[PDB]
Amino acid sequence: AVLAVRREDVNAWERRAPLAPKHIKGITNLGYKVLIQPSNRRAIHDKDYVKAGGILQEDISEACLILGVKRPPAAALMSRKTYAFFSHTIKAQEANMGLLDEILKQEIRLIDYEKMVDHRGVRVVAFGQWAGVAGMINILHGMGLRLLALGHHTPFMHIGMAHNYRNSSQAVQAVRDAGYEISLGLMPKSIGPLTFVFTGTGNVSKGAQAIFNELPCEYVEPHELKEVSQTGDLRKVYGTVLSRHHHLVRKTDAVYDPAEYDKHPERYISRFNTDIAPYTTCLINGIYWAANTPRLLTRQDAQSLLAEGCPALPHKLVAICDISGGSIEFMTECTTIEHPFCMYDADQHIIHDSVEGSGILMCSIDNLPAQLPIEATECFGDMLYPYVEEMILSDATQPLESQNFSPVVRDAVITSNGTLPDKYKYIQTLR
Amino acid sequence: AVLAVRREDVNAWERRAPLAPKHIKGITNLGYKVLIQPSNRRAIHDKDYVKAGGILQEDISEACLILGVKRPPAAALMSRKTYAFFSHTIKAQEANMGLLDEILKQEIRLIDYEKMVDHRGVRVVAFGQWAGVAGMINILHGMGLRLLALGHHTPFMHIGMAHNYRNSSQAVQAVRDAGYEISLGLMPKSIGPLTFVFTGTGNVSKGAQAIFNELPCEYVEPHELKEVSQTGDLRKVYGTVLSRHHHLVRKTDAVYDPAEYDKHPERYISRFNTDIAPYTTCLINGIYWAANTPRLLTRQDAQSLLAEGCPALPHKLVAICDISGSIEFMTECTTIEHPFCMYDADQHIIHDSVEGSGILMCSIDNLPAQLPIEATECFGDMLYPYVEEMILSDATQPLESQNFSPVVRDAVITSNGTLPDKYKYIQTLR
Ligand SMILES: [Mg+2]
Repeated sequence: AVLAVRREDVNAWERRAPLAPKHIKGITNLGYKVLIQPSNRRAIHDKDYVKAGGILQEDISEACLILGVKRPPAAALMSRKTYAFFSHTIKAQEANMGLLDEILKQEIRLIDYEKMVDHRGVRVVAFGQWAGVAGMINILHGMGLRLLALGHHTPFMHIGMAHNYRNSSQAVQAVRDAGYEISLGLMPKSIGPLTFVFTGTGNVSKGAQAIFNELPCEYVEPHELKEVSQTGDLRKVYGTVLSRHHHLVRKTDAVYDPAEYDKHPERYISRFNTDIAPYTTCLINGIYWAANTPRLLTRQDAQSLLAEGCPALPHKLVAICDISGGSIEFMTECTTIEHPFCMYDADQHIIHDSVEGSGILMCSIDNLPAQLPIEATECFGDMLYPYVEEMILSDATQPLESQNFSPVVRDAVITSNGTLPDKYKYIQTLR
Repeated sequence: AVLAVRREDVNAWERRAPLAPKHIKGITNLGYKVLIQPSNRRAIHDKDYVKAGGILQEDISEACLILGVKRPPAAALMSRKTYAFFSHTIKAQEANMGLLDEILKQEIRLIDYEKMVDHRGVRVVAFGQWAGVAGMINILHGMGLRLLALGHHTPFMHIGMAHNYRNSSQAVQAVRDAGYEISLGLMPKSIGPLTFVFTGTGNVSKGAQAIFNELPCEYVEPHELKEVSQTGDLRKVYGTVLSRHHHLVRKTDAVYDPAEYDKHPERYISRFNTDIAPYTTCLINGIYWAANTPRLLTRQDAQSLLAEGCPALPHKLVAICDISGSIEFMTECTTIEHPFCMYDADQHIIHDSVEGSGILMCSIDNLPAQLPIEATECFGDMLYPYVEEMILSDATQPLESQNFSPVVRDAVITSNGTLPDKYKYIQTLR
């Protein structure tokens, strides 16, 4: 019963860990030995895990359970062990198919965080609200550069990228300082009031709203967005939270039924393109798109939206940041931490790593919580902590049926004893 | 006698102004009318100039003197006026030749800030130390990214670009906070102590040292860098200021004579490549290169410099930042948008990258634009005493009848319709 936290080596920006020092202290209190593989890449220093009771050691062959965040290289895999990380093999991705064979060859039991769900189907291990926190900092930083490219200096120029701040607290202070300048009237008058639209009910939307609340903000209802976009006070920023009933209407009767939409989303359409989009400066998209869910904006909608010293904006919509996705059809490509922003012009072509031109600024980062890795690590570790003890007690050599697993851990096992279970047998047929 | 401050439209990053509101208040106190062309690009808001006494007006045809920072577009030029900006036509630059003839056609008097000098030859109007302040913030930000690409999370990751901060004070707070983490021991042990070398005696070198003083720094002599580079405390950063006598020696006897080096720099060489460079993590170059001054580093010197969970640095030298020809292998310059480039052992430069085994290099032509408010106040303070004589000038009257000081007078490039004798060579140089 020995636990090891492996070093992340997927990419340079993976500074997170599956467990935080306070979680390691709890595991050592239960009587389990925890090995910590040294890593200069992790945002939490090795000395903090030593204080919690972990042992700094390169050789983690002693451990039967190896915890990581992202996929490990094939050569690093140790045979006859239990590994837990994000495999991204659920859709039989070719890149991770070379990894999957080594796990089967080494007779490794693999638990995937993404498959861990409760009885209602909600994932029980995730990074919480921090993707929204990081997304809001980035999009405010991107709007400063985009507005400067259009010729307007704004206080948003004084907000850096999310990864430029030690933690969310230091970023909050920077947001307040830029907000102070806005309340002082340092915004350019010709661009008009700025309106922020938040979509979704998940934790990422609340995290994005938390950063927004540090600005001089006033929340208005969606139907008021038309009014505020023209007569709003320039010493404030305006925000609105989009709910289902605000924009979803039936194709037949334009009626919204909460129970019917959840069971039958194919019968509904979205009025976001005409009711909200023309009066939106910045869209923060947190909607988790499901089967037959209507899209907020289409390529046809973008064509409608895209048409001396102090010029006005060419179009009201400046930027869109998705913090959770198919909701926006013309957002076909994703950005990275290194190149956070791209432009979608009226010619329906994407200019990557640019804030210039007449297009719409777009931001779509797949690993937003990596920009706030310390706070993301504690949040992830809090969710994973209750399931850790049953994972350490697992034995990679014994069959799955003899293991004392809960349904959350059991259904998440992709590989075990060299062979894929029935529920994941389909992977082999999918290339 | 009407003065106007034109709107900057050279590039998106030109947020500076030739005069600050506090300077406009003094000019209005003298009784002169000041027009302010509205500009969303300016870092200082239009209302602050209105408070100082300026008048917000798009049409500045009433003014006889138009002050800007950088070049205006040719179409915007108003005939029979006096303009003051950086023209960059003294060396007959191809790009600005189309501007220069247009100025001659409009019969405009052009004063160039860079040509304004004192009797000793020192420029009297400049942006001061702020280029060095911005350069130090950027290079610390670049070292965090470069070290992360090498596999090391560092507190330098928590320092942004200069243009991400409202002023130098907010940047100082971030540098202090990263310094706190260094003093707490959060730096990775495997990379070892970090050594910073500052060169030059100009104002920009002093500005970069000011940001460095906010870190947990210990200053050592340049020759001590060899010892500290191995046994230095990992909770401190180490810096040294390079003087002439430390690295400059004559070829024949290895002796340094201050008076002779100034008169005959060709007789001297620099051993910085062997005595200090191998033990330098980050080089901040502020030396102003002269005719026969020896080079600090050569391409062959770079070839000599370029050769499990906690890896060591591939080579001691990580980054070089130029804040001012001293370094030949720095053949290309970077921009604010793409601040860093890598010079590899293959002698090819990969721009906008912090990855690979090369040497990270940063060389921005307009560093003060990242701190435009403080750069505007410094530039305006130097220009303010010469402003009044420019307002009294008349573009239609001959240059010889104008009451100009020698500083302003020699800086007139175009005068009335034809270039003066001192600038006659420009047309023949094309
Ligand atoms: Mg970049």
